Amino acid sequence: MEVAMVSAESSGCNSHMPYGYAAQARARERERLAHSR
Repeated sequence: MEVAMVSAESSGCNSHMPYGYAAQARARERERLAHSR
């Protein structure tokens, strides 16, 4: 089971980052822990 961590810092212009960028940091960071290749 994972810890209950809720967060939503975005209600105007906080997620101004281009779509896909918020999914490249964790996608590349997950390789350091799930390094299977």
